[PDB]
Amino acid sequence: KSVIRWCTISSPEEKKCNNLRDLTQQERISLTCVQKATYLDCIKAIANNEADAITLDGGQVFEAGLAPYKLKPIAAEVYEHTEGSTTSYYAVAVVKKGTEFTVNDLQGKTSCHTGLGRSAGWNIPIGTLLHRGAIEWEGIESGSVEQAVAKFFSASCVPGATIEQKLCRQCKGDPKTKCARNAPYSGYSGAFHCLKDGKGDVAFVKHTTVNENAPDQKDEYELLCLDGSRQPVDNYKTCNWARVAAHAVVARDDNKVEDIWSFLSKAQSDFGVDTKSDFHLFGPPGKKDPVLKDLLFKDSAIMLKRVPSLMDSQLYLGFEYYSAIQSMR
Ligand SMILES: [Fe+3]
Repeated sequence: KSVIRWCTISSPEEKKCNNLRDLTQQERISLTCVQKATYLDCIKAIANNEADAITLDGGQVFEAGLAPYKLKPIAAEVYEHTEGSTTSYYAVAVVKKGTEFTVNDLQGKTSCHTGLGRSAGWNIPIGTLLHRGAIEWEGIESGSVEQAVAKFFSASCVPGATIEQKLCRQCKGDPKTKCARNAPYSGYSGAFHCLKDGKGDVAFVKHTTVNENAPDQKDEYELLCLDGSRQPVDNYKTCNWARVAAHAVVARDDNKVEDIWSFLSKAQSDFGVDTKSDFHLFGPPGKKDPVLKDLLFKDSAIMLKRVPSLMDSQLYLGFEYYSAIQSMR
């Protein structure tokens, strides 16, 4: 009857979306999938009524909420929390055991990031190191944050970086695709593999990333904490760089939001973590090639929760994280 258009940003993603399309062809709200080059092309397409929805990291919810787009988060991913579940996660910095540098010794190291402008992979680590005085950046007029970061680290893999060569030097893949936002070393799992393969000394990822990727070998890794110590991977509640809002589905502020939520509400009922189907909407998490990870929704999401309609992107991210992204922008 009514169709919603999901906007995807990679070929494994479009494939996953088209599999869900085939499984919901008999539902009152059906699905079709369009694929774009980047999440930004998807924000443009949705604001242009060529697509209806996409899940975005908190840093990208920020951009989606800006004029001329003015898309709003309509549903948030929920992650497992010791006390039930939460719509937030922790940004951590993962290093290997037996290297011995602290957060104060990061100058000249190589680094692995989920993507330019993402919460855990960029906004939180780069924003924190500017605040601590480690990365010297004197405002946007002084040039880009990319330039300041490429001065700090000796080389990096930062998917989506465009000004600095050095920020794509450590990425794996074809020349044309190695530093793309859907490259091999992109996302939480991609940045973890960049560290595992020795292409970075530190990977800026989230609290579930080592479990999702090397659960057997997680004691070969540890976390770099803000107080200068190193703690085990499971000690992220006391060794994290920030708690950030969950990834969220964004949409135009118009009446299609109810069709999108009814579609999502039913799809996680049928294909959620307790599904009897072979199709999983969320993950499952576990070792597999990183380009197959966090497709449509993160592998670590366990449910979607409706966001109150009165929350826009600023209220969703919170005033403090919103002004932190505005000050690096
Ligand atoms: Fe994220």
